[PDB]
Amino acid sequence: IVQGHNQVIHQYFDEKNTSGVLVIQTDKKINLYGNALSRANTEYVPASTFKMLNALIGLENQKTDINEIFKKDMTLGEAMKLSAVPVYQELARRIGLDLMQKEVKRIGFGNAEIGQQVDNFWLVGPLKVTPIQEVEFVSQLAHTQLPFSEKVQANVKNMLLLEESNGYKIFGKTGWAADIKPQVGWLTGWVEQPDGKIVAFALNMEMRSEMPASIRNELLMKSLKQLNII
Ligand SMILES: *C(=O)[C@@H]([C@@H]1NC(C(=O)O)=C(S[C@H]2CN[C@@H](C(=O)N(C)C)C2)[C@@H]1C)[C@@H](C)O
Repeated sequence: IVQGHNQVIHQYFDEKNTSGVLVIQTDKKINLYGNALSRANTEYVPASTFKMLNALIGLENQKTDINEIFKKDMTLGEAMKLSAVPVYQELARRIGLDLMQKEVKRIGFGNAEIGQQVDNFWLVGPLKVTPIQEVEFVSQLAHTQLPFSEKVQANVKNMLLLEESNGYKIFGKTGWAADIKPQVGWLTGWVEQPDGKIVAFALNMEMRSEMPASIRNELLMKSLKQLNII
């Protein structure tokens, strides 16, 4: 885990007047970029990035399936990108506290502590995770190396497609914990390059209420281009 060639990307974060880190994981190597590199090994609430693990747990334990319509009426996959209806809260209650805690410990996600409220522990605590831990988790998902069904991992990966450009596929999940102080913003995912190679990323930055949600994607894309990952 090493600071990368950071001269330019550091300035990208500086221009937004906030602190952020970008963690990049290729085969074996992790590199750190941004203007607040200590964030990479700092624990934060995962916020909506936990939807990835919620979905894996719910699908693996047959508490839902990819075709179920949650009463706008929505599937699990549509709810991955949009939060108009509380699908993942409902799924967490179906899973229940016992099974959720067992699965979170089996995966070893972050500090693996979910407390006693099964439907909000990922937003206000006590569950916390570092950006390095998030990039390792999503790298395992991208490579079908998590200890879940191969089909479940493929189904969750398919829910996470963000953009496709000139043969590159960008997968990922945003999160924003706006009700804690300081606010935390996430964009965690991976690039599938045209030849099949995977480069995983975790962007983590301090948010403020006036920022557009798209600031995370903007910083990510500019940085990935500067690093020649896309
Ligand atoms: C997950 O972190 C939350 C979910 N994700 C998300 C995002 O990453 O952009 C938004 S939070 C952010 C968007 N606008 C602000 C807002 O208050 N709402 C439109 C609700 C905050 C979205 C709510 C959530 C499921 O925890």
